[PDB]
Amino acid sequence: KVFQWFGSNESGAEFGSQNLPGVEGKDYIWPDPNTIDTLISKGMNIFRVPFMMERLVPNSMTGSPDPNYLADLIATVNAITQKGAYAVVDPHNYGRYYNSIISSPSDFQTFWKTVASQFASNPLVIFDTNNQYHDMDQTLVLNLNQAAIDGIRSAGATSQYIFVEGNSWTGAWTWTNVNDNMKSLTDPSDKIIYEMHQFLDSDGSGTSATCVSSTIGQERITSATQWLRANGKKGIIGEFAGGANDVCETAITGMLDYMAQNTDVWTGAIWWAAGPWWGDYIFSMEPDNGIAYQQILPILTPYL
Ligand SMILES: OC[C@H]1O[C@@H](O[C@H]2[C@H](O)[C@@H](O)[C@H](O[C@H]3[C@H](O)[C@@H](O)[C@H](O[C@H]4[C@H](O)[C@@H](O)[C@H](O[C@H]5[C@H](O)[C@@H](O)[C@H](O)O[C@@H]5CO)O[C@@H]4CO)O[C@@H]3CO)O[C@@H]2CO)[C@H](O)[C@@H](O)[C@@H]1O
Repeated sequence: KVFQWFGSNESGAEFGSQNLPGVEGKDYIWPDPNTIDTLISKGMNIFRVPFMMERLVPNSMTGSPDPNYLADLIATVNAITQKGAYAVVDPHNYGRYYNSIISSPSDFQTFWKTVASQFASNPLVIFDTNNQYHDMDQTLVLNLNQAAIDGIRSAGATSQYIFVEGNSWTGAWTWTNVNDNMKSLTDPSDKIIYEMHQFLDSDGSGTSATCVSSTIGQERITSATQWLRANGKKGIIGEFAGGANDVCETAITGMLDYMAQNTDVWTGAIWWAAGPWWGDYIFSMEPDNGIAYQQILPILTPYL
């Protein structure tokens, strides 16, 4: 394979986020192991699983898990790792809990000890401290990532990689402008990976199928690449997408071709997104009829 990791997000458990706790099968749904198997057979080896902190550990993040939501997270993780692929456990929470900024590193560390304890023996689990920190204090983002690492390792989960995320929605293109302080994170296992996201539409929000230009992806990750190299760090693109059109196709392959010549720092890339409730979503990687599964996956072949 070209990269250490190449795969897809498996979205759904974080859906309908305005309904807390919400109802499984009505507001949210978990990934389908059968279609995960199909993506595994195509050569993908990493699957990132968004979920809501409030659904896994309700009311207070220092409390006990919700049995039913945890049982389905466990089932999803095991469905991925039993085959030999990596499962990224992603509290898809934007640095916020019940829509308030998480300002207690100690509370966050307890949450992460609770979560890591469920997976501590599984070396194919990857812990992702939180999805897309944004519009919050830059020192707090550093300290939350460090508290997560401390909680994870305190649970005896020492074999696993930890994906840390930065401010500005962990964007690659904005990384050096705001996230330099993230270089000081420490891990006794030395398995920190800096997870950045990069979309290709004009404002980088990943909501339009139109890409700025055929080179916009490779352009948007060059300064992040040099930041990783200058600081002796490793990175991954944890979310990326583009529409099913010629300009985006070229932007996607140009970005991945650049990463492929910079694997001293880039460990790989994760598409946004697959999952069973995307329907006609412009970026759906869900077999067998998602638009990206049909029209984008053929151009990802050389990286599988
Ligand atoms: O039996 C069917 C069942 O359906 C229930 O209703 C479903 C409905 O069928 C679905 O269409 C709907 O799906 C929406 C989700 O609720 C919503 O959470 C999801 O949000 C997406 C968003 O569309 C997408 O843009 C977003 O990308 C953000 C990422 O999170 C960022 O990381 C990245 O930067 O890019 C974008 C930036 O915006 O992701 C979120 C998900 O994280 O959109 C779905 C529509 O595409 O779900 C309904 C349930 O909530 C019905 O209620 C039941 O009765 C019925 O049984």
